[PDB]
Amino acid sequence: RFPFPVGEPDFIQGDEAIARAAILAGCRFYAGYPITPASEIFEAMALYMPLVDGVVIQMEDEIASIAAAIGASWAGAKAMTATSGPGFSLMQENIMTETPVVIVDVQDHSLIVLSPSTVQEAFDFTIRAFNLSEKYRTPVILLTDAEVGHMRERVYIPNPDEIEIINRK
Repeated sequence: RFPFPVGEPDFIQGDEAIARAAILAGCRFYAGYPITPASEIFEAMALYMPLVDGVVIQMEDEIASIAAAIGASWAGAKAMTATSGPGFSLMQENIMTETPVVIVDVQDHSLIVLSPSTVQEAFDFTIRAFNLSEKYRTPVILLTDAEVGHMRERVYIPNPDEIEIINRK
């Protein structure tokens, strides 16, 4: 079923952990532009999404990528987008409404925010971020950096049946 190994350990980087988690969590829509070298997530999603009947939409403008993930979500998809540096602040106003979405930000509010510091946390916090956005019908921010994204660690990648997924009411 899945295009990457599951139900066993693998020695992977933080970005790859994010991608695998997002997909295992049921994400089928991703909108973004390359943000390499700061992140390798676009390319992993470009590879994996077609293999699970999901969608990667490529859009330079940060405003467009978030707006696209919002429309997909309202249309019933588990959706995410990824931005870097200044790009997050451009999304600030789009980010009420009660739309479930995960926004990966690389590098005063009342948003739910998870900030992984290890590869294991990049995995687990990504799953938790989808579960929270569905549970509370709201945007959840996964706040990461290029250091975490490129760290390598051996982590157990669970089988689907081992992972608790919450879906929106």
